[PDB]
Amino acid sequence: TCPFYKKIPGTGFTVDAFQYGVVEGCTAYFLTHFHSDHYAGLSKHFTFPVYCSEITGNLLKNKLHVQEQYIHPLPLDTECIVNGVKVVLLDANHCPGAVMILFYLPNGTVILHTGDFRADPSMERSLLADQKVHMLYLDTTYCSPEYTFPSQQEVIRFAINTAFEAVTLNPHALVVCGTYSIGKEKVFLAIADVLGSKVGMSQEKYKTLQCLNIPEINSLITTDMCSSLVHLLPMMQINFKGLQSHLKKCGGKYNQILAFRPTGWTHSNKFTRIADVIPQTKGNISIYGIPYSEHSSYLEMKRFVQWLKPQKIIPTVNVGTWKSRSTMEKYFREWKLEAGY
Ligand code: NI
Repeated sequence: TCPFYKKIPGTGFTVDAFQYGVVEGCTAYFLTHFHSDHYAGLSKHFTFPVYCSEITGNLLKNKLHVQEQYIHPLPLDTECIVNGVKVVLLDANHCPGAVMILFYLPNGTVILHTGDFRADPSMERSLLADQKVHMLYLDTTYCSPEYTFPSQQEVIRFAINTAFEAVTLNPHALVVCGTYSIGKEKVFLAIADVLGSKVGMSQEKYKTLQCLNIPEINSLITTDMCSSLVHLLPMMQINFKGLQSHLKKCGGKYNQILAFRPTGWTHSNKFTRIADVIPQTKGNISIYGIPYSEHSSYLEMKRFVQWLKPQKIIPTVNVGTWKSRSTMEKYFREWKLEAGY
């Protein structure tokens, strides 16, 4: 059964609610982004209206084969009427195609659902500037002060400099990058660009990337692994055994691998600055874990919420334990007393 924090009161609407069968009273199902925990349930057999971005729509059609007649793509930054209710989709600064949804309820209440997001000061100059929000449904993935990490720009600077230095010292090194979902494409794109290479990958991953409206993509990726010195592999293969095995397949072209495992936050962020990061090494294989986040840090989250000044907050992440729920409620009250709303 569909939980409360996925229902939008006073509408026929749900958000990221595809794993509960037919939801009673739902006339339109919104999908914030193409991550599996959120789309869980959609397929070619789905026959209700799905509302989403253009990019999410391309992924639904080509990867899950949802029929075209039930996909309703909406433009961003544009007031749209759905089943008699005004809605707006806004860029979430998460993975490609990810949105926040603003709902203007018939009774005058305004609701913002962030989906998954990485809060940024640029959001303070979207269509959010213009008006009040009564209820915020918030991505609280990293809602505690221990969760610190660098900007995406600093992380990419570290990865480009690391890869360019290695391959210039050794022209016979291969670079490998792990993936298991969409998002974080800047990691492997920026490395390939500095090295003058296309990125090589499986047919299944190439298909996924071709749905993402990235400019000049045909110039950046390929399924011809032999032509490429930056390869993508599933994230489960980013270990010494999986990498050894991959190097065997490359026909004596390479004599070293440098690999990257983009993660979220890890507890080494407590102690070690991005500049000071070192790899794990065995023989001619080295593996870097790099903290490239597509979710708000605690400080980014706090800034956003203190700017927006919502009347009520409903968390959408870490909701399963009493200790998590209590911790989150404490921080929301500090933020409110500090800022005066
Ligand atoms: Ni996500």
